[PDB]
Amino acid sequence: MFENITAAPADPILGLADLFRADERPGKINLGIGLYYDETGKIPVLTSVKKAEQYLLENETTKLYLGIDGIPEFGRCTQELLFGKGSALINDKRARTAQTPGGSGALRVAADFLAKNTSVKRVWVSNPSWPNHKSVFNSAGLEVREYAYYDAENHTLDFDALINSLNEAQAGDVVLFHGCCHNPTGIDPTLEQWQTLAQLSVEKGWLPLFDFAYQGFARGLEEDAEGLRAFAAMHKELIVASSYSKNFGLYNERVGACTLVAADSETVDRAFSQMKAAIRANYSSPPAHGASVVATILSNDALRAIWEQELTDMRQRIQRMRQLFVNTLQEKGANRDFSFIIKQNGMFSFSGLTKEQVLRLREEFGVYAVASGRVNVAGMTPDNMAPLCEAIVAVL
Amino acid sequence: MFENITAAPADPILGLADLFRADERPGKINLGIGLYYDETGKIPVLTSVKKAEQYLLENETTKLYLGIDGIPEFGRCTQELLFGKGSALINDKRARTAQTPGGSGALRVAADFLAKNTSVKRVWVSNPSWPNHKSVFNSAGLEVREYAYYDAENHTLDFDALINSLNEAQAGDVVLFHGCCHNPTGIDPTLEQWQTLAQLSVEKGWLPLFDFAYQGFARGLEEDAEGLRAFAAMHKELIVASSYSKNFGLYNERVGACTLVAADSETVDRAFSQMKAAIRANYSSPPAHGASVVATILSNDALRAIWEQELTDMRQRIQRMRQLFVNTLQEKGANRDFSFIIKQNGMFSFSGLTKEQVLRLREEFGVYAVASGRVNVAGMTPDNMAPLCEAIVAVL
Ligand SMILES: *Cc1c(COP(=O)(O)O)cnc(C)c1O
Ligand SMILES: *Cc1c(COP(=O)(O)O)cnc(C)c1O
Ligand SMILES: O=C(O)CCc1ccccc1
Ligand SMILES: O=C(O)CCc1ccccc1
Repeated sequence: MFENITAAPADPILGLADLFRADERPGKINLGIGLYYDETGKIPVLTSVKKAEQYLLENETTKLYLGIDGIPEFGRCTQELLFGKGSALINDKRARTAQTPGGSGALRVAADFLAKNTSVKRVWVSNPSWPNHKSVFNSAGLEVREYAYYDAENHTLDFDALINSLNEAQAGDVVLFHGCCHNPTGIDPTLEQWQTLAQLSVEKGWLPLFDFAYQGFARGLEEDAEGLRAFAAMHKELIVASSYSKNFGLYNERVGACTLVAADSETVDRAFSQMKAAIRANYSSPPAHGASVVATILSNDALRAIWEQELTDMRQRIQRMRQLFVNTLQEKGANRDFSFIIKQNGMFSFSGLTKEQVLRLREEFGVYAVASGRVNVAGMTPDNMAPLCEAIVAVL
Repeated sequence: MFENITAAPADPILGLADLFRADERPGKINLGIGLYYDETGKIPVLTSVKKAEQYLLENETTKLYLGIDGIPEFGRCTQELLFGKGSALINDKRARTAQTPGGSGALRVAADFLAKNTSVKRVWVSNPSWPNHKSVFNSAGLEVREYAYYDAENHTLDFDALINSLNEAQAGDVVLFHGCCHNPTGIDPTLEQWQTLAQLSVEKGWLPLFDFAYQGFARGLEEDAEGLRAFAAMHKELIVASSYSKNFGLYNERVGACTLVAADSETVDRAFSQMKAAIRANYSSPPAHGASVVATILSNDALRAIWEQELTDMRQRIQRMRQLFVNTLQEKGANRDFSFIIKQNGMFSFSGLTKEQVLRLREEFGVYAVASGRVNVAGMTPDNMAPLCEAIVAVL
């Protein structure tokens, strides 16, 4: 039965991890996958989390199945984070949230729900986009088309080219937007540009789907939610696929949420019941650990305070590494001007390196980046910065 | 977009929990969902688990994403429990295992992989069956057909009808078997019947898929694996979806696995690359907590000792409630003879109650069972036995 199966290619990002874990080279540097590293070169568990965990160990009395949609309080917390202190979506009970295995799982859940209960046939994604967007969508039988976004010659968001691209998208089509910290470009719309896209998508008849995995890494919690919040004032319906993997450093526990919004309560209720059905046919109910962590923290004043501080610390360390990256490239004798990099946000930097440069940086110097030229700034340190910068320079 | 969505009917099993939750009549009894309860009527966290968790709290230094297939240890251990200590399957490197979110998740992963990579078009499940098998397979776009199994009148496995019904299975069809503790009948084939079924399947050209979620609740860890092991000696290819929800009381941490077997290392290798691709398009990588707990316990001699004993205690307590249940029915007024109940394995009893009978027990007396008349023996206690036996009696 399997005699004929054909070997699949590997995950361009996660597969890189195996490549990495196999060199026996001494000074290998991982600028691959989007993990937050500290000054000392490690991927720590946050303190607020360890604290939360201790609380769980002592107070949990059962491992009882959660309801298909997970922990209710986790749902509440997600919504305020998402929409605001006393938003009307919340007040009007227009939103329903299901806890899922990561934002990756929320993506799959939204896709299955769409493909089965609606007339959606296509999903529009940005070019360039996060590689897994295509796999998830195609999997549900949906078609993936791309819209113009990044201005390569000028390292900017090419608005009208974006806008002209989307003019080809039909009413009833799905349009996928990254909430903040566009992966992999780092370039986000202005609040103004967001307001425009919101007005337009209402006129054009598009269903918006937000992939929000980076809340708090751009400018802050509440401010990173502006675009989304702007869409939300205009729209009757929308979907949010959010992740707590990065802002809580809880990568392997898979904590995320799928938030569904409709014009009103009665409608969201009916719609949500079909979402739950798509869950039931998938993993049944979500993993408790990571999400209980998150609700515990969000729910406790003290813990919350410590957590926000850790988040702000993470963001600042990255802002610093970015300034230090360009300076040293400079001082190390690079050909190009790399200052645009200072203008990107989030963990990465869409560096402008070619496929073969990235390939070379790796065979030859043990530095690991994604083929697209995406480099993990959060994996940079004062101690690895020089060697790193030399490698790049050597390849340009 | 969501205007015309029809509300979906709730999960027959998990939906009962909700109702259960909203019932406020004082002495309600839950014999619905398959959770293990104790003498005092609690769903406790195992002692071996609490220990392993303390261990993790103190020794974990990172939440780094696991690989698509999970923790290697977890895989290795799973295959031993499965195929036994020094099996050829393991020695010949013919099996690959992926850690998944529960056995539910393993069922979905198998489905997507088969649907996308072979000519499989139909899955055969038993009558009666576990409600979720249908949902998962259909979602992957596979046809679900039923095979005869239980003899209502004599409360036993009807081998003939079993065999006669499968005659229509075509070569290349998938046949799904429950490893031990048939849910919901509680009737399992004998070793010799297993030996027979394994001969056919090879002759007839079927791909077997084992749903193995109750290892250790019938007779013991190794005894419970006999049927599967008998199949494994004949077959070249096999699929196993197992779970640790029940044998570890880890219901909400979603711990399970999907094991793929091929005639050879190279073949299983290529085949599993496609399984990984199906995961990638789903939830990406699995939740660490629960599975780390399992690997911890299985890889430590003393924790493993405490664990095996806890499992033996659970099994024993159930067998005790089983006899007490029949005894009390009889001694309380029953018309029927419920003695056949003693011959079933696992947590439940296919009591022979009517749909209207169960609706009534719920409505009138606050007792909760599953519509098919399946009752959770593991939810029974010396203190609730009386009132429950009376409820039943009153509806006969
Ligand atoms: C990380 C991230 C996700 C979600 O990842 P999970 O670990 O599955 O939560 C989704 N989209 C983008 C662009 C991401 O970077
Ligand atoms: C419990 C069970 C499963 C798996 O349940 P999970 O909690 O998802 O691991 C699968 N099949 C049957 C018949 C079960 O009883
Ligand atoms: O590096 C990233 O882009 C974020 C981490 C990630 C990678 C691949 C699948 C999901 C999450
Ligand atoms: O009670 C059962 O049959 C086991 C628990 C369960 C219930 C519903 C979906 C997945 C698992």
